[PDB]
Amino acid sequence: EKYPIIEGAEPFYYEGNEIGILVSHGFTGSTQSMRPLGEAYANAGYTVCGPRLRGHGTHYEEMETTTYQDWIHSVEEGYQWLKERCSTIFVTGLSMGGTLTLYMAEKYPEIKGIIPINAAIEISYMEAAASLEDVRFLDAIGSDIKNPDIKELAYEKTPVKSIGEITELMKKVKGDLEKVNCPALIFVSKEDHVVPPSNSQEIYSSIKSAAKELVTLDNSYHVATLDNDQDIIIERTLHFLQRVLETSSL
Repeated sequence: EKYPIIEGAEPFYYEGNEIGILVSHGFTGSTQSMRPLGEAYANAGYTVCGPRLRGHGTHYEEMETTTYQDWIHSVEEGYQWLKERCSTIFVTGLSMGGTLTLYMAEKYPEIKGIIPINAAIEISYMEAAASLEDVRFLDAIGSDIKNPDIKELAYEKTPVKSIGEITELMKKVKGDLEKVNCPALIFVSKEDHVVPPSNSQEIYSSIKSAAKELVTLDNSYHVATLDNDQDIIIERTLHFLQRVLETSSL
C-alpha cells in the first residue's frame, strides 16, 4: 500500500456473452476515461474487460518505474481473462491504449476487429523529451477535453523516464502496422492537442485491413471518450461490432 489505487481507477470486468471487448486506457490516464464505453458495451450484452495499466491509477512515481513491456503485459492479462470466457474478441483503446490495440492486432490474427481512438504512433516532441537527462517530470498531458464541465482522472505530472517507454512502444507498433489485417474502425479528433491527428490518418493508410474506416470527431479534443462526441464513439462502435459479427458468406 505504498501506491494504492485511486478511487475510480480500478480495472473493470463485466460478465456477458461469448463476445469479449478489451478496452485500454492511455498513458498517465486511468480506467475512469474508459468506463463509460465499457458500461455501454456491457449493457449491449458483451463481456468487457478494462485493465488498469501497470503503474497507472496509483502515483506518477510508480509509473516512473514501469516499462512498456509492463503495459503490454497488463493488456495481455486482460486478453487472457477474456479468452477464458469468450470465443470472439475485439480490442479498443484511447491514445496509448490505441497503440496497444494496434500491438494486439499485429500479434494476434484471431482478434476480430479493432477500434483505436486517437491512437499514438509518432509524437516528435515526446521523442525529444525522452532524451532529457536532468528533468524528472514534465507537465500533465491529461484533461485535453473540449467540454469545460468534464474532468479526467490522470496524473498531474508526466515522468520523463516513462516518455522513453512510450516512444519505444510507438516505434515498434508503427513499424508493424502492415501486420494489421482485421476490420478497423479508427476514431480521431479534429482538434487533438496531445496526439497529432495525422497519426490516425497514417494508421489508416498503413494497415492492410480490407475493411477500414476513419471517423473524425468534430466536437472533441484528445480525451474523446469523455468529451462531447462520446455518443458517436459508443454508437458507431456498437454498429461496427454488429456488422463484423453478422458477416457471413453472403
